[PDB]
Formats: sequence, C-alpha cells, structure tokens
Amino acid sequence: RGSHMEDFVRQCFNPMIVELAEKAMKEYGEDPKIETNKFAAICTHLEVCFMYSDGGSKHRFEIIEGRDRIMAWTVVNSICNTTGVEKPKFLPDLYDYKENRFIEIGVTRREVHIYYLEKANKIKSEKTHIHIFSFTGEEMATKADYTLDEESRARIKTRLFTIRQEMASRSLWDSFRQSE
Amino acid sequence: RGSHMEDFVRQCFNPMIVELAEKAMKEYGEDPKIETNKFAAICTHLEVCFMYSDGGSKHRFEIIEGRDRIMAWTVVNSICNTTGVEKPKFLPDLYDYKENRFIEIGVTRREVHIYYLEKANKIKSEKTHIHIFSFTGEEMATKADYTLDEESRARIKTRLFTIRQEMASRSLWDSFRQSE
Amino acid sequence: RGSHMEDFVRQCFNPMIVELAEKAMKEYGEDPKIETNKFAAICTHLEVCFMYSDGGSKHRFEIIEGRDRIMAWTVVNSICNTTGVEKPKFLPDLYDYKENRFIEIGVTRREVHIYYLEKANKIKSEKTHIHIFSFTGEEMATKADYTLDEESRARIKTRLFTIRQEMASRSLWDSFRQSE
Amino acid sequence: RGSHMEDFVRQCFNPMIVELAEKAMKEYGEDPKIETNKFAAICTHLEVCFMYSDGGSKHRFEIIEGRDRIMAWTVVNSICNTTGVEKPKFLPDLYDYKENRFIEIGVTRREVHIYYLEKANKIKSEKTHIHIFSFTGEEMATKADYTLDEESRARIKTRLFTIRQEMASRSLWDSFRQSE
Ligand SMILES: COc1cc2c(cc1OC)CC(NC(=O)c1nc([C@@H]3CCCN3C(=O)CSc3ccccc3Cl)[nH]c(=O)c1O)C2
Ligand SMILES: COc1cc2c(cc1OC)CC(NC(=O)c1nc([C@@H]3CCCN3C(=O)CSc3ccccc3Cl)[nH]c(=O)c1O)C2
Ligand SMILES: COc1cc2c(cc1OC)CC(NC(=O)c1nc([C@@H]3CCCN3C(=O)CSc3ccccc3Cl)[nH]c(=O)c1O)C2
Ligand SMILES: COc1cc2c(cc1OC)CC(NC(=O)c1nc([C@@H]3CCCN3C(=O)CSc3ccccc3Cl)[nH]c(=O)c1O)C2
Ligand SMILES: [Mn+2]
Ligand SMILES: [Mn+2]
Ligand SMILES: [Mn+2]
Ligand SMILES: [Mn+2]
Ligand SMILES: [Mn+2]
Ligand SMILES: [Mn+2]
Ligand SMILES: [Mn+2]
Ligand SMILES: [Mn+2]
Repeated sequence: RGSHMEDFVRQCFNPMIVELAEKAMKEYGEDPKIETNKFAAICTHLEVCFMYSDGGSKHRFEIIEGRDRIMAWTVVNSICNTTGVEKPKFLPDLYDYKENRFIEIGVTRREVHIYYLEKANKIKSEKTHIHIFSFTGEEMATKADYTLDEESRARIKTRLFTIRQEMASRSLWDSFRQSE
Repeated sequence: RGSHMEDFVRQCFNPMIVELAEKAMKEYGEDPKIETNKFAAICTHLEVCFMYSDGGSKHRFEIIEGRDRIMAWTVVNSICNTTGVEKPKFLPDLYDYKENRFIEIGVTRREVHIYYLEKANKIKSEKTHIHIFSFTGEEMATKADYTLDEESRARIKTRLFTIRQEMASRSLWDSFRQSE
Repeated sequence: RGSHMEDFVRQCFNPMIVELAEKAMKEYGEDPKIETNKFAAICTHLEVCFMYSDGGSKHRFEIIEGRDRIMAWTVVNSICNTTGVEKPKFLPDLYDYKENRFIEIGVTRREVHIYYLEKANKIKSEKTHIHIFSFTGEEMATKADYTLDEESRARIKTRLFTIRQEMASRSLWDSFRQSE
Repeated sequence: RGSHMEDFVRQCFNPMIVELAEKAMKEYGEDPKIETNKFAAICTHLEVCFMYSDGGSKHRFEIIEGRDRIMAWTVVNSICNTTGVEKPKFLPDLYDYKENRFIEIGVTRREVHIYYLEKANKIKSEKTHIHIFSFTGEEMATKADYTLDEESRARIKTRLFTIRQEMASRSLWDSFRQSE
C-alpha cells in the first residue's frame, strides 16, 4: 500500500505507541498499512490514555488499554474483587483508585455531545465513568466531573490540536475527519 | 525437578525479586526447584514489601526484608540506637520513619484473622506493627492503623489477586493454597 | 576564527543547549564561530528558559523556545485554540498552563528597567507576560507577578552570576557586556 | 601501605564519594593510603552532606562541598551577590535557598557539644548555620533549628551508626574514634 498516512503515523507517534497500536489492530484482524486512518486513531487514543494516567498522582490510575484482551480482563477482575466495584460489560481504559471507578476515554472528530451519546447508550454499564476529548479542544465527562485538574486536561487538548495541524499540513486531515 | 510452578514464578515475578528469593531460600537450606510453592510465596511477600515501601513518601520507609541476615540486623541496631525503639526479638520487614515503628508484613492464603492471631502470638514483641494482606483482598493491621492511604493498599491487593488468577489459569492455585 | 569565547561556551554549557543554540543561529544566517557573544547569549537564554520551566510543577509549563520556528508556532496555535488565548504577534518562550498566559523571558546585561521598556514597547501584544533576568541578580516581571517561587528564581540568578564570573576570569566579560 | 581501613572505605562508600574524597585529600597534600582514617571521615562527611541536600525539596539546597576550591567559592560569590547574604570567611557545605543561609555540617566521634563549641568559636562568621551529627545518634543545630524534618535527619543518623558497626565488626572503630 505505502500510504502517506502510515508514514506520518510512524513519524509522529513514539515507537512504543506505534507498536502497541499495531498489535491491537492485528489482534482484531486489521492491517495498519490498509486501515491507516484507524491506525492513526488508535495511536492517538493510546497517547491520550497514557497522558491521562500521568495526570494524577503516582498510584492513582491503573491502565487497562494497551494490554492484550486476556490480561486486561484479568486486571479488571482483580480490581473488581478487590474494591467490590461492578464488573463492566465492556473493556474500560483506566481505573481510578482515588475515585474508585473505571474510566472510558473517547477521542472523536465529531461534536462531543454526539459522541458522548453514542458512547453512553452503548456503554449500558451505569458505573463506569466516561470522558471524551475532541480534536477541536472540547471535552465532556460524566456529571461534568473531569477527574484531573485543568492543566493536565489542557495538555491533552494541546497535543490533540497539534496532531490535527500536522495532518492538515500534509492534506491528510480531511480524509481522517471524514472516515470516522 | 522441572515443575510448572517454578517456570511460572520466573515468568511472573521480576528478576531482582526472583534472585533475592532464591538467595533467601538457599541461605536457609531450601531449594526453589523443590520447594516451589515456598518459592512462589517468598517472591510474593518480597513484591508486597517493596510495593508497600513505595507507598509512602521518599524517605518514609527503611526496608529490612530482602537483605542478608547480618546486614538486616545491623540496620535494625542502627535504627534502634538512633530512635530509641525496642530491639525486636524477630526480624521485621520495614521501619516507618514517620510513625517510628517496625512493620511485619504478612501475606496469607487464609483468613486474615487466623493468620494475624498466629502472627501476633508468635510476634511476642509488643512494639512492632503488624499488617496482613490476603490473596482474596482482605487486610488487617494493628489497631486498624493501616499506615498507607487506601490507593497504595488497593494496588497491593489488586496485584495479589492477579497472581491468584494466573496460578488458577495454570491449575497451580489449589496446590498453592493447600500448601501453607 | 577560533575565539576563546567559542571554546568557553562549549565548555561551560551542556551539549544539548550548545547544539540547540547552534541550530538557532544557523537558521537565521549567523555563525557561532564569528558571532561568539551572540552564541554565548543564546545558550544563556536557553538555559534560563529551561531552568524556568523546571521551577513549576510537572505539567505547568509548555516550552516554546528551542524548537524550530514552524513547530513553535504550531504549538502556539494549539495552545491558543485550546485555551482561547490571543495569538501573540511574536514568538514567546513558554506557556503557563496554570496562569494561562504566554511568557517572554529576557536576559540582559543592562538595567532591567531599560530592557523591560524596550522588551515591552516592541512586545505590543498586551496579553503575554514578561519576565526579565539580569547578570547582576535583578529581575522585573509584569505586574511584579514573578510566576515562580523565590527559590526557583534564586537558582536562575545564581547561575547567571556564575556565568559572569567565569567570563570575567577569562577577560571575556567586558567584551560580552559591551556587545549587547 | 595497604591498610584494612582503606579497603573497607572503598567497599563501604560508593565510587563517586570515594573519588571525590580522594581528590579532596590530594588537593591538600594528603594520601588516602596513609591517612586512611581521614579518608574514612571525608567519605562519611561527603555522604552526609549529600543525604542532607536530598532531604529538602527539589530546588532547596545548593551543594558547596565536593567541588574544587575555586568553583566552590565562585558559587558562594554568586549566591552572596544574588541574595545579599554576608560572604562567609570560611567555605560552608551547603546553601539553603528556602531559609537563605549557608550551612556548615559537622560529623564527629565526640560529644556534639564539644564539637559544636570548637566548630562555632572557629566559625567566627555569625551568619552561617551550623548542624552537627554524631556517630552515636546525637545532633545539635544553631538555635535548635534543624532545617530538615525528623525523617530525613533520622536516615542520616541510621547511616552513621551503620558505618560505626561495620568499622567495629572489623576492629577498625577504636582506631577511628581515637584519631580525631
Ligand atoms: C474489534 O472489535 C472490538 C475491539 C475492542 C473492543 C470491542 C470490540 O468489538 C467487539 C473492546 C476494545 N475497544 C476499546 O478499547 C475502544 N474501542 C473504541 C471503539 C468504539 C467501540 C469499538 N471501538 C473500536 O475502535 C473497535 S476496533 C479496535 C479497537 C481497539 C483496538 C484495535 C481495534 Cl482494531 N473506542 C475506545 O475508546 C476504546 O477504548 C477492543
Ligand atoms: C528458616 O527459618 C527462618 C527464616 C527467617 C526467620 C526466622 C526463621 O526461623 C528460625 C526470620 C525471617 N523471616 C521472615 O522475614 C518472614 N518469615 C515468615 C514466615 C513465618 C515465620 C517464619 N517464616 C518463614 O517463611 C520461614 S522460611 C523463610 C523465610 C524467609 C526467607 C526464606 C525462607 Cl526459606 N513470614 C514473613 O512475613 C516474614 O517476613 C527469615
Ligand atoms: C533573527 O531575527 C529573529 C529571530 C527570532 C525572532 C524574531 C526575529 O526577528 C525577525 C523570534 C525569536 N526570538 C526569540 O525567541 C528571542 N529574541 C530575543 C531578541 C530580541 C528580539 C530579537 N532577538 C534576537 O536575539 C534575534 S537573533 C536570534 C534570536 C533567537 C535565536 C537565534 C537568533 Cl540569531 N530575545 C529573546 O528573549 C527571545 O526569546 C527568533
Ligand atoms: C587542609 O586545610 C583545609 C582544607 C579545607 C578548608 C580549610 C582548611 O584549612 C586551611 C575548608 C574546607 N574544609 C571543609 O570543608 C571542612 N573541614 C572540616 C575540618 C575542620 C576544619 C578543617 N577540617 C579539615 O578536615 C581540614 S583537612 C580536609 C578538609 C576537607 C577535605 C580534605 C581535607 Cl584533607 N570539617 C568540615 O565539616 C568541613 O566541611 C577544605
Ligand atoms: Mn479501550
Ligand atoms: Mn477508549
Ligand atoms: Mn521478613
Ligand atoms: Mn513478613
Ligand atoms: Mn524566544
Ligand atoms: Mn526570550
Ligand atoms: Mn566543607
Ligand atoms: Mn562540614
């Protein structure tokens, strides 16, 4: 295939993220050289999840995303049987040891409301906290409890807008936005 | 011998822990290839002690476990003659510079009460603080003063339950539980 | 050319700073072997900017100086469109996520008042915060809000006076002061 | 010469400390293979100074000891001309940016009172703060303002008593104590 978007992803995101995203796609029968926009979205979602877990204190967050499915669910079981929290029907992205709730992190190229709705009706599980970021700088969170302080969220939003500009400078943005 | 439990231990715990546990067993005339459940228990107890000492601040805890016997007692003497605390009759696991007391950490596959009792009657030394963790997520501590905040304890309990699941996924758990 | 000041700069500042300063000069058609005092000033300004951003918390400051022009402006756009702050007419040195303002850092061998005035009339942009340091230990900041606590500023001033003494011990100071 | 005390020093203290102590002795025309007790005392004083500066916050302390004489005085000049503090007649060990005073750290095998007196009458300079530690666990400080919190001081005292026991276990202590 040899797309521009594939080479941009490997040059824009750090190698641990790119490697984790490649594994994730191949685990579900997808190819980063063909599904290159999905490749870019998964790297972005990964980097946001990691920046998020760095926003708290040392021990605050348990990272669920970026693990293989079986180990991710194993950590979820341990957390649930240790804290008595309901076992979510779907894999969340993090666990907040301070607020004692699982977090599902969303990154969308749409209006946060339109994504939150879809991400909440399908969420079904009432317990898990939801937190959406947008490539335009909007964010929406359950009960408007945004977990982290403003500074850590602001850095996530700045990084997201930088990724947008880099894609636009290479004319890859419009194809990326129109392929959600 | 070549047991499954031995290979699981080396693949589940990090090499510094495995090495420290091997030394500890050989110092007391035990073989990790034969006493493989004891091998697993010592690695677990070691990892819990290290996670515990990381839960406090930078200078809070002095680590006693994981040293050879003579150096461990040497540090105890220095702590005692520096803080005036009673020299314990038995080797503790940590010293809390903030609360000024030695800590004995227990990890059991039984009810925390049954282990605490045995670990307290044999403790004899009235001064040292006791803190028990279980593979099911229960904890018991002297005066119910659990030293660390909830988040740091919760991580220890999550790790303990992950070790349990990994053993069970390999059918090693029932032999591990029935060999205390 | 082979000047003493060039060899002093490479021996006094750390290699990442020296390399960043060399790139910056060559990007604007200047040579560090000829414009050696400018070479020294840019390394100094760079080290001060980096020490400054280290004075805050983990996530407080976004570093703008030390990047190439296009990426520096890209980060500025992301910050502006994320926080709604006015896009400055000129490239600032940092962004404070806590106080939500861009910072322009000045390092002068003159009176802070004389430099602040020139650095403020040409600043034009009313929004960006200004913070001047001197090689004698004086500092001046917008509204006399010096952003960081005293200890972090004191370290910057101590380093600046050490650079002065080292230049004077090599008789390079008077040429450095008289070439602003 | 090949003394036991020399081999104990190299095996007990870390290589950066041993190297810094060797330079310090040779700068003043002393040999670590002959003045082996002085060798041990300088390594001890160095390790205490470094542990002390680690007890505060990130930016709190400027380290003066362990530098060559000319650079140590250069940092002192910068600190003095930056904070307006009196230039001490003698080289101190640290500068506290939080309390804005130089610290002279003492490590003695005598009574802290007997050492403090001698270390204060010869200090002459009224401004610099004095802080003495003993190999028995006593400490004395100017105005009984001990700068650091109890935990950080307790660790210094524990290390000092460990060095004592190690020397005694090798029958080197009595020669060390009787050679102040
Ligand atoms: C391929 O089918 C599935 C895969 C997975 C799950 C469920 C799946 O369906 C049965 C759970 C887990 N999904 C997430 O972790 C997750 N998913 C999303 C969005 C909306 C929901 C589906 N989705 C995808 O992207 C699916 S594709 C994909 C996802 C992750 C890695 C690689 C690929 Cl290829 N958004 C997130 O913010 C988020 O964290 C992995
Ligand atoms: C082999 O005899 C002894 C060995 C040791 C001590 C005393 C011993 O008896 C004379 C002190 C010290 N023990 C502990 O540090 C410690 N011990 C335990 C449990 C209950 C009490 C005995 N025990 C064991 O596991 C003994 S075997 C063993 C222990 C540690 C490493 C390697 C091996 Cl092989 N539980 C802990 O939580 C704990 O910290 C080492
Ligand atoms: C070469 O022209 C220009 C270059 C640049 C800018 C603007 C320029 O004019 C069109 C923006 C940016 N300047 C700064 O970031 C900056 N500049 C200064 C001082 C007063 C204003 C001009 N200046 C210089 O030093 C110019 S030369 C120079 C500067 C930086 C690196 C290398 C060189 Cl060679 N003082 C700072 O504290 C400070 O942060 C780069
Ligand atoms: C060799 O002459 C001198 C050397 C030096 C100074 C002054 C000297 O006299 C002219 C300043 C500086 N001294 C200290 O920094 C310092 N000195 C001491 C004790 C009591 C005062 C003298 N002293 C020594 O140990 C001297 S020998 C020595 C010292 C340090 C390294 C190597 C050697 Cl060989 N105690 C400390 O706690 C302390 O910090 C270096
Ligand atoms: Mn996910
Ligand atoms: Mn997600
Ligand atoms: Mn123990
Ligand atoms: Mn124990
Ligand atoms: Mn600049
Ligand atoms: Mn500047
Ligand atoms: Mn000294
Ligand atoms: Mn001293």
